[PDB]
Amino acid sequence: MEEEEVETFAFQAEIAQLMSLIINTFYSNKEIFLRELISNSSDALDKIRYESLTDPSKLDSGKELHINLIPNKQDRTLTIVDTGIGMTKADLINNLGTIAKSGTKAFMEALQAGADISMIGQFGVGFYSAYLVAEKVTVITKHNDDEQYAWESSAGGSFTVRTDTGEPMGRGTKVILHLKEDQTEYLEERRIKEIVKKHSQFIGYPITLFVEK
Ligand SMILES: Cc1cc(C)c2cc1C(=O)NCCCNC(=O)CCSc1cc-2nc(N)n1
Repeated sequence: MEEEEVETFAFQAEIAQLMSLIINTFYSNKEIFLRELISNSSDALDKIRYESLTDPSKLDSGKELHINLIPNKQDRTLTIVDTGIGMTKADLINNLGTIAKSGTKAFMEALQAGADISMIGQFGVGFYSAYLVAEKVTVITKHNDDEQYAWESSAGGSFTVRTDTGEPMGRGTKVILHLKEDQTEYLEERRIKEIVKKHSQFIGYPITLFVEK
């Protein structure tokens, strides 16, 4: 019998409250979740690109800088993969739930005052827009300085971190969105193309879309 170690964490209370606002409030422009995730991937790709200017050995783990979009109707998942800088275990725990960075409180309060969801990325909490369309999010990441980890949350105030048992990545991050039953439009080629063309036209890395037969 295989034994796997899991670490469970509570979201920092303001992040939990922001997540509750995103999950329990209707917002009309939900499609921006994809812009936010592609933006995070592009930022991660910039970090490894700029670091590689003085240290080419940082690309030993992979020299291609790109993004893949993978919908899967059977699993009801939309996956965004990049070959960006990735996150170490510390980065993952620090940035994906235990610390409310400046932006979290300001945006949470802006949403409580009736603001739209559109500017979420400006407040540095764009990742959490995944919860407009997903009931569960899994983040797989690999940084040069560490092992491959899997973060996962179905909201409800908690998340888990474990060393990943899935397919290997040389370096980068994979965000797997387990879509809500009424948000399956985001598995459609036409809808994904619409959103990429509307919101991510100027992304400086190539995006490959895998279209299901
Ligand atoms: C909340 C959050 C969630 C994810 C999944 C990423 C970044 C952040 C974030 O706001 N980090 C704030 C810190 C700045 N971002 C980084 O340093 C990138 C680490 S790699 C990376 C990180 C993320 N997503 C991808 N695709 N690659």
